[PDB]
Amino acid sequence: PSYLKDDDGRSLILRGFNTASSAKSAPDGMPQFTEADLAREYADMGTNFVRFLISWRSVEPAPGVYDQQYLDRVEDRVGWYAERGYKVMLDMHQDVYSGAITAIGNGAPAWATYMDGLPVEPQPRWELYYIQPGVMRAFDNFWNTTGKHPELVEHYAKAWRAVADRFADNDAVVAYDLMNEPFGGSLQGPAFEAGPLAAMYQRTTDAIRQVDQDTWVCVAPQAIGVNQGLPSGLTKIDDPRAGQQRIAYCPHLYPLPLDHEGLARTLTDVTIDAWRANTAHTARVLGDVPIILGEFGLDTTLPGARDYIERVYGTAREMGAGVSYWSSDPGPWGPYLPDGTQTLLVDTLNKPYPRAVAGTPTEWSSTSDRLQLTIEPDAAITAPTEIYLPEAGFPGDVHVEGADVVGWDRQSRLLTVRTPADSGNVTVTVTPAA
Ligand SMILES: CN(C)c1ccc(C(=O)NC[C@H]2N[C@H](CO)[C@@H](O)[C@@H]2O)cc1
Ligand code: NA
Repeated sequence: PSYLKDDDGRSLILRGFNTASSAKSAPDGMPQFTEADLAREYADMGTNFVRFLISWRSVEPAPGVYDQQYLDRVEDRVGWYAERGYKVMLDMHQDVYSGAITAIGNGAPAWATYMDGLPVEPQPRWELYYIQPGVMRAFDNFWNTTGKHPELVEHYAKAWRAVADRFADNDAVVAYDLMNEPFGGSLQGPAFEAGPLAAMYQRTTDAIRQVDQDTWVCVAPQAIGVNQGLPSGLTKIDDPRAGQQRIAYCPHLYPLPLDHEGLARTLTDVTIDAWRANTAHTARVLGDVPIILGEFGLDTTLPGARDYIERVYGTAREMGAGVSYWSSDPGPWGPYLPDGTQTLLVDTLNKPYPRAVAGTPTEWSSTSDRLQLTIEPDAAITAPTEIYLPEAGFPGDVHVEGADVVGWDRQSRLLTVRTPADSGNVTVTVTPAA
């Protein structure tokens, strides 16, 4: 597997949440999420990553006019993450194109929404709005499948350029997820993904690279089908940056039976297997790129939920993938219920992990009171390997075999270690002090 890297050349293992669904329809475009909420998340789970929802409607409220005050608000939030050592992926988020389709959809500004008078009648489930005539036409106009709106993708790319211009020198921002859950309207499958989808990604990457050379550009397959374990027809995107390509692949995982026991468990288990095979293939097509599982999630009060969650994180670990759980929002899907009570997610996610490794992590494992990590060394890296250790399992000092302890911060829960770079692969084992 390939990894995103920090400025010290360390390989990043990314663990966190999508924050937050509540932003989708917020008038000011911000999630209902405070600095105190992040402090709680960090204290309870030691996360180091966020997929932070932004929106085109908030960036570009009028054609060619970008809202710098909105970007100020996003910058303020990124600051909260920066202060607690997080890396941030900005997600240009949409579901069902736009709020202007009827509160149901979100993403595009009203000026960018052309349903051409075609109907969008009320449906019993939100997902069904995707296939209503007016929504299908909004998407068809966006992709210029209709031939009537070539400007829309160009506007999209330049709104991204505006965002990248603001965040190019932000040390907490590591990735730009170019489009949440792409949907092709009347185009579906490889016709969509290798056609207008790939074309938009190339134009947007190119525009971003006018103002930002170093942030990872993250691309997704179409959501419908591929979310459920079908192959993607997405094709390679060219990164014009001088040096090595910085493109990453950011698919989602949503097995059909969950939308976890008996035949339903078997179906979900083979879905993961299929999803892994397909994800690995497309990551190869894109240039042996790093993988971020940008969304997965379920109602944690469902029987078998913990087994499913643990299986997904083990699979991500084996794949060398980042994870942003959908989502931090209050409710039984999330880490907290609305009254602040912890769900099953907190104890499940609160495990030791390597955050930033001085070399390529070839294999690792962790339990409540043990972490083991094997590193393929890189002599050029001078920064230590940085590891999260939860207090429940590590209430005092650490015992470390295979590395020298550089620092052990019992407040931030960050252990830093140093390993030789001239003795082949090194295995570090961390346990609680006697
Ligand atoms: C019919 N189409 C095109 C469709 C249907 C359903 C989803 C979906 O459930 N996606 C999973 C989650 N992703 C969003 C956030 O990106 C969440 O609201 C969904 O639960 C996607 C597309
Ligand atoms: Na950055």
